[PDB]
Amino acid sequence: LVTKKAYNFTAQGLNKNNEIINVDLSSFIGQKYCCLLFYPLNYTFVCPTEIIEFNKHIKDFENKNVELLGISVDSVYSHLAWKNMPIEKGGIGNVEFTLVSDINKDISKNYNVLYDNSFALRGLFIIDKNGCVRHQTVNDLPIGRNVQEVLRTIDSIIHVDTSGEVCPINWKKGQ
Amino acid sequence: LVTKKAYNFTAQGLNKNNEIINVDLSSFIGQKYCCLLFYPLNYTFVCPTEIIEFNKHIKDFENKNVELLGISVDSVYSHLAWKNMPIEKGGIGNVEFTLVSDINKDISKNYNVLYDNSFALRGLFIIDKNGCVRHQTVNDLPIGRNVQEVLRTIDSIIHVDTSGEVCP
Repeated sequence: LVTKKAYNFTAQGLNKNNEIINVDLSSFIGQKYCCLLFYPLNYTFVCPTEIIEFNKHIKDFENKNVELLGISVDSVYSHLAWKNMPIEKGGIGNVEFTLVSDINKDISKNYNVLYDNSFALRGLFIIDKNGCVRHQTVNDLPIGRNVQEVLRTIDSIIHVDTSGEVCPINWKKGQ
Repeated sequence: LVTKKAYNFTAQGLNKNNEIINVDLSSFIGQKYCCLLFYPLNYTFVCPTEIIEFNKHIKDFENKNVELLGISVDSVYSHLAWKNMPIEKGGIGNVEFTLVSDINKDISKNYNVLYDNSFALRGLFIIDKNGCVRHQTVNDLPIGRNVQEVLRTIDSIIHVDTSGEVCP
């Protein structure tokens, strides 16, 4: 997937104002980077803590001109219920980014993260302003993502885009 | 590939004593975790510093019972030449882990990291002691990997194996 053109999905999403919107990946072309964050909502593997942590740092994504999109196979109702649920009860609160409903499973399939025709694995992708996939990580299902690591990854991609440098040497940065 | 059994391969490798050996991935099952570090040796994208940094942390991999395997499409000669090349000329030095030669491209193909049927992308996989793929990352070609991040990932996998905690 990395180096190739990202699968351009169209799906319903629930935005930061809890409005149902049509989310079209191609709308961000020439405008914004995207970070696609896939996750499961089954009780065995659900991880509200990682979503809460991404939301805590949402302005860091905004500062970097990155649209964060959470994606799962579950319905718009299911996402709204998760946002409305108390944190103490396993909820995520009213997070400030869009949650996308992959209800036909084609988004997870086309990002190679659909498990058993059932749910999305813990996948993460960074999409650049040309619509190209620039990073792919699939974490072990029980392990949440580290938002600081994701933001550093994004930083490196932005650096490549602005400088064209391959592998830059750390000590020499200044010079 | 994550959650599925790793593609087993048998390939030539150049070990830490610069001997050419047989590298059979299935030989580590029940014995050690493996970290498969794919990389390009292509002039445009070659990144010696990332290999050097992983080598500097080889005692951490050993302490975690992880076999680190560098994999590229290039010959054993190329790997030996790269090890012998001075650092200031783009060499990696005599690294203390095995470099595997994926000459026929089958390993890169089966791990979905072959670019333009030519060279390997910057893929990394962690395989557990049962031979299951537990983590997969593919970095942008111009961007080297961060070994400290890899080591934290391995720590998390080992913690799951020993504790069974979801989302600790």
